[PDB]
Amino acid sequence: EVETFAFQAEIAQLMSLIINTFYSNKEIFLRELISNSSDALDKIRYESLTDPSKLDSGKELHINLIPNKQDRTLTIVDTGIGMTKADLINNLGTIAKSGTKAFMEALQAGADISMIGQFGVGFYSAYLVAEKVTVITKHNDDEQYAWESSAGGSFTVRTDTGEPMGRGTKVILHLKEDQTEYLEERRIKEIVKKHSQFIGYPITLFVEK
Ligand SMILES: CC(C)NCCCn1c(Cc2cc3c(cc2I)OCO3)nc2c(N)nc(F)nc21
Repeated sequence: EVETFAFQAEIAQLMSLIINTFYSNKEIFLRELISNSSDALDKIRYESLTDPSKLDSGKELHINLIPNKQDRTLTIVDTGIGMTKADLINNLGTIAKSGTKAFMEALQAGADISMIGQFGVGFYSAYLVAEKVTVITKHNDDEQYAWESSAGGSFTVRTDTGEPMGRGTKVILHLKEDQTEYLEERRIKEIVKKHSQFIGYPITLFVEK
């Protein structure tokens, strides 16, 4: 049962801008995704302080970076708070609409794509290097979902019957043919050290094979 939705015009426009604008500093996508994971981890930790049972789905708070050359994917995994179906289909888009407007106005004023995170829409920077993005997420008290989009103005959502993850989010980046450098251990280590060296959670970079 796969449902297809249309991105709001503003988000579709943002994605097209990210995909079409000539901008060489693409590596910043990783920092934005790790930052999103860190925020999600901060939230579940905060909520667990008043309701310890929210960690029954997993006490470990961390981030895993998993590259796979055979599938040509780079997956950013976290055990943060996770997203509900409502987040994926309506709420995150509602919030992203205003962030997108501010970002594009900032761009015409002289800002550049690397500052996308200051507008709450850094997630979409994933399209700087991925032709398709698959997001698997599980929030307590909601089912595990699989969100997916190759841009083009639409995305899909389905209940994920794959391997249960407990709680958290996995952003699976199906890399563009000319962006496989982000599957190399050397490259990922360099980027994490450069832009995400102070994240307050363990970041484990898995090795290939
Ligand atoms: C309340 C706050 C935590 N929401 C953050 C924005 C959504 N967000 C995002 C950013 C985001 C993710 C999307 C998305 C829109 C956005 I913005 O479309 C489907 O996947 N990343 C995560 C993440 N790793 N974990 C959790 F819990 N939330 C994610």
